[PDB]
Amino acid sequence: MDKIKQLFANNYSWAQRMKEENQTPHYLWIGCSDSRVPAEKLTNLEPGELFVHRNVANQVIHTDFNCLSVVQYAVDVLKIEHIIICGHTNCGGIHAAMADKDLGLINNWLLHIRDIWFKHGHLLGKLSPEKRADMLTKINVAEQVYNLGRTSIVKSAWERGQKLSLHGWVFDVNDGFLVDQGVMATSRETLEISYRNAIARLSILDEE
Amino acid sequence: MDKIKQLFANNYSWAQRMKEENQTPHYLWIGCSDSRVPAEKLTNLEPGELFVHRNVANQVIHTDFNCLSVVQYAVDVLKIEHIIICGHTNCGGIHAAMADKDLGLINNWLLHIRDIWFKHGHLLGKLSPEKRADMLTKINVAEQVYNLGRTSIVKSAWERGQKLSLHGWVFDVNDGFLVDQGVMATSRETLEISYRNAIARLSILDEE
Amino acid sequence: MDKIKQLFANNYSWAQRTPHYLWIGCSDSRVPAEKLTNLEPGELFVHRNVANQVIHTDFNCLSVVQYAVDVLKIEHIIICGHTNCGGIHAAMADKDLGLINNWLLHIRDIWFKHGHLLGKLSPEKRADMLTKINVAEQVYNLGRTSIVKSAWERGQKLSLHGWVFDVNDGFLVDQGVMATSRETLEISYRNAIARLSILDE
Amino acid sequence: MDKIKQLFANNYSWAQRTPHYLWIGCSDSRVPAEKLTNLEPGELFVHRNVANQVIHTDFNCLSVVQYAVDVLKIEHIIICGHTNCGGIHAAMADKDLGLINNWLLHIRDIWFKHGHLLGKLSPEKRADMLTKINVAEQVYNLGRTSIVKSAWERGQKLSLHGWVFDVNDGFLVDQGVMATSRETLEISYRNAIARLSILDE
Ligand SMILES: [Zn+2]
Ligand SMILES: [Zn+2]
Ligand SMILES: [Zn+2]
Ligand SMILES: [Zn+2]
Repeated sequence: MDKIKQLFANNYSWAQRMKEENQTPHYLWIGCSDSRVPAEKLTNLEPGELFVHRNVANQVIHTDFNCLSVVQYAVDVLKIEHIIICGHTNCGGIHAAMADKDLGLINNWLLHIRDIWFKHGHLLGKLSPEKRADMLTKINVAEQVYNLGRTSIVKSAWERGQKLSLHGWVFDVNDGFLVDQGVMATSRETLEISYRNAIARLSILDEE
Repeated sequence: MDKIKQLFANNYSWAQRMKEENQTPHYLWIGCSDSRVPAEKLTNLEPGELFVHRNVANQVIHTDFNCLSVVQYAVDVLKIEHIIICGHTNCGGIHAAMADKDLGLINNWLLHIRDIWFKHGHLLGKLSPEKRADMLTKINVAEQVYNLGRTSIVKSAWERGQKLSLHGWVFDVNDGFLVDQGVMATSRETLEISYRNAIARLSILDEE
Repeated sequence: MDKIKQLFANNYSWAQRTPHYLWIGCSDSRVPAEKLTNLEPGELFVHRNVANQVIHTDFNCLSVVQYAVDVLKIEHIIICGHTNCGGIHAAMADKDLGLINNWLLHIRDIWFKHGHLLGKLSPEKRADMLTKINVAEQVYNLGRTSIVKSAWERGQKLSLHGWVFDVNDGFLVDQGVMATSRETLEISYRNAIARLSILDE
Repeated sequence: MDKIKQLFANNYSWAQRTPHYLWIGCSDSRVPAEKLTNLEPGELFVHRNVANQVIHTDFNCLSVVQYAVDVLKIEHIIICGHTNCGGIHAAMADKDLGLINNWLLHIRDIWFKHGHLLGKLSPEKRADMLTKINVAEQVYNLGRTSIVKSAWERGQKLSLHGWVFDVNDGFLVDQGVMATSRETLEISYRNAIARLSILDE
């Protein structure tokens, strides 16, 4: 089929063109499989400085062997000092989590997002229906940071004095800016005050 | 810390610069977390046309919920027609699989590569030690295609008449070309003749 | 050694001297399901793990549910908790135990969910209250899997149960969440929590 | 219903009327480990799954091994196969069964590994030969996990066993792979396969 022939052609000419014209990783990036812009473009860094895992809806699920293997290898073997969870606006995973459809094996993966919805129902309830998905994309990032900070791998690193920070941002495609959701942890105590403040701030609604 | 401030700065100016100057996915790409060049650069395609999963040593393990969820969502929900496994030269995963070190949780993930080594030991044995890792990177791609073609998700798609092809390439950083290892499957019967021919071809060695 | 050498002797002298239920229990529990229920061998198809969990994304537990439901054609799935559960007590403590703590974070989330109720309770009875609440929550999880909802969708007969076995008196006690469809899952789950919230002196 | 309503009655009238081993068995098997070994309740810490597997990357089975080895401090791990195994027969057939076939591909790889041996054998005895070979291979897998090799490394006492329970005569039969260290794992694994390769008339 033509699409495969086109990759071979696109590849051959790209390599030829790069030649005509003319590394330790420092971050573990946990992003979404349906994110559109690659992390190296968005952050403008050189090849090799990101070690990358991508899964549906940028989740850190307590018992995933694939993501947890990557986090252990990055922290214990490669000695990386910053883990970043990046969500994004118009996320297909989040919309699929709020819809009522049965999609098969993938719905099982998305049930973790539905539990987060009910945790903040009284707030989201006194919000007009059409604004809820944007608030939930924000709250999901805050809860995944809270999850990463509770793993045995991260808590044990903090306990033995290893320097490690956790960050939770949203990539806003409408202006290309990364927006800080306010949960930033360098320890167990900072994880709690920071998580609690962020939710209280997120809970004062526009009177409209 | 400065590295985080530098991402914020790099992001703000990239977004400003893109503005100063100025989508259905078609492939599922299964590549390696330590690959250096992103798939969208290497293949020269526009944002959104690849749905992407990245794990250590580009594996399709029979029972991984993360990778299998992605493959089911791509095939059954998004209707993608081509799955590509891309290995690469100087792969850190493959070298870590051949070394004798205990690295922790990650070694468990790499035990699947060691089983492939023993399957082709008589060939690899009559090869000089220093050339074995390159032959194994090639043979791993051939065996992962063989694995993807045996999953319940792929065999059931073929059985119900859905068009789907599987490909196994190696990205050679030394010339930027993608090299076909010779296993290409559009059905169960083509998977077997093709896999068997490829191994027999890979087994005639340089007399030197 | 000795402990093993003995094992063979026991067996050697012991040798001289279609299942209808899928049972999901705890690796701790000491009385086998077969014993406390008094069933014939081969009647039960069995999975056991730490704190009797149905985690949304576990390939081991999910495979067993699909094989049971789709290939063997079983009509009842039972989740059984128990008092003095090691998994539960481990989840309420603050110790770090390694890889297993990750498996146990699912229980700690359930604790926060019912904090006001548990917080106007006496300290010495809170763990028993959590063991009861856990069972209610795992049945709620089993009823939300794609494998179980698809069987209901297509009209297959399947029922879900959540009980607590008390070692003290040996009696199974029904916790009140019982589902034969998605709507019965909601109503019984909600009624169950409200009853738990009426507290006695 | 009826089947359940009965279950409670049995239990209700039944109620009237530190573990030292980790046991990994098959979800099929019908005689509990506790019965065929004749041990006291609480002595065994139990995990059961389809075809008694130790897959390199299973979080459920690995969690249990770590909790058992690192927190409870158990010194023996036993893998038990059995004759007339449903998982094994399912792996040798060509049918598609759904999600479970993915779990079973690990057995089919083992079959190809010993094809010449099995190919100059009579068709009617090949499955029994594969059941024996599977047990040998899963012990070999358990002995290569990071959790088990790290315990050996640091000097902790731990032994691995691989047996086959024959329903016909009720006797456990040792398949010959027995490991107390990594070197004893290699030698006994190799000797075991060579014996299997001497065939009788
Ligand atoms: Zn997304
Ligand atoms: Zn690699
Ligand atoms: Zn328990
Ligand atoms: Zn069996």
